[PDB]
Amino acid sequence: PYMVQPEYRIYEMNKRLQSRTEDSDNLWWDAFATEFFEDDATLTLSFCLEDGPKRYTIGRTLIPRYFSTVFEGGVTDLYYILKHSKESYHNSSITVDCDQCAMVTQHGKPMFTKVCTEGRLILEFTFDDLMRIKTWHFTIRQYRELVPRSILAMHAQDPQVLDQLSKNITRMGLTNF
Amino acid sequence: MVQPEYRIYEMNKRLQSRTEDSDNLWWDAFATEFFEDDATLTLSFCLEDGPKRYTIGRTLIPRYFSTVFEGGVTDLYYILKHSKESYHNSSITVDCDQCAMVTQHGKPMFTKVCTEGRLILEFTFDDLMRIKTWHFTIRQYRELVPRSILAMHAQDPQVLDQLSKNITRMG
Repeated sequence: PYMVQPEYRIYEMNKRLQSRTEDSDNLWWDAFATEFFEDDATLTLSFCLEDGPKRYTIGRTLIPRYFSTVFEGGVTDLYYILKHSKESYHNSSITVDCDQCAMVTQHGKPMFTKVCTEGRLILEFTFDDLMRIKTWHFTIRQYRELVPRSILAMHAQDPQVLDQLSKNITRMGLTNF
Repeated sequence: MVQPEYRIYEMNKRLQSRTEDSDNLWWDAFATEFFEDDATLTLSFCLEDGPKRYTIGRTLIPRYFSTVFEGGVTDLYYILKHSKESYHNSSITVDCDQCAMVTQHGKPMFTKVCTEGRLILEFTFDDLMRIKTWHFTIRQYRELVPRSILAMHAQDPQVLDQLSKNITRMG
C-alpha cells in the first residue's frame, strides 16, 4: 500500500542505534541485522593504500558482530550522516550512492573523543515491502579524532581534576604507575 | 502512522543543500518550508542570575539560520535522541531531552561544535507539518578540535610553508 523511500530507512537505522544500551546482548544485534539487512547481504570496507586497494568483506553472519564491535570500546553513540545522496531505481533494487557519508562514533572517558570516518557509501536496497540492505560498501577516504578543548582557563584548576591526580597517587604510589 | 521527528531529518537534508552563495531569498524559502507564518524560536539558559530567554519572531527565523553559517561554517544538522511524541487537537509535540546541534567550522581550527540540551517543537497537525514553536534549552556545549594523529604531521612542509608566509607579514 505504501513504500518507505530509502533515506527514511537510514533514519530508522540511526534511530534504532540510539536505543542500544550497555546491556544490549548479541540477540539484540541479531535483530538489528534482521531488521535492516537481507539474509544474504554483505558489508564491505575499502581503502586505497600504498600497497593497493584493501577490501574487507563481511558476510551476513558477521554483520551483527561488526556493529557490536564498533560499540565495544566505551562508545556511546554511532550514527550516519549522508550528504547529497543519489538514488537510482532499478528493476529489483534501489541504490543509494553517497559521496560524502560520515560515520560518527562518540567515545566516553577518559578522552570523550568524537570519531568521524568519512567516505563514499554505496547502499543497495531491495525494492521490497521490507526494504532491507542487500549490499553495504563503504570506501573510507578521511578520518578525524576530535577532542573537546578546555574552554575556560579555570578548568585547569578544578578541584575534581586535581582529585583525579591525587586518586592515582592514593591507589598507586608516587613511585608507581 | 505519522512520524514527526523525520521532519527534522528533512530539515537536515534541506540544510545540506545550502551553498556558499545561498540567497536571503533562499533562506526565506527554507523558513517557509519548515515554519508556520507565525512561528517563534526560543533559546533558554539557566544561569547564575536566573532564566535567560531569547525569542526570535518568524520574520527573523531565516536570519537566525543563515547567521549560523556566517563564520565559515560548512555543515549544520540536528541529532535528536529518545524523543517523546505527543498528539493533541491540531498539534503534535516533539520533546527531545538529548538534542545536539552540530556545526562544522573551516580553517584554521576546523572545529566541530556540539550544543546540546532539551528541544521542544510544536508542529501543526496538517499536511505540511510545519513548526509552530521551537524551544531549545541549552545545557551543554563542546568545541571539538581534530587532533594531530601522526607525529610526522608536525614536519609537513605545508605546515612550515604557512609559518614562512607569516614571517613575511612582519619585516
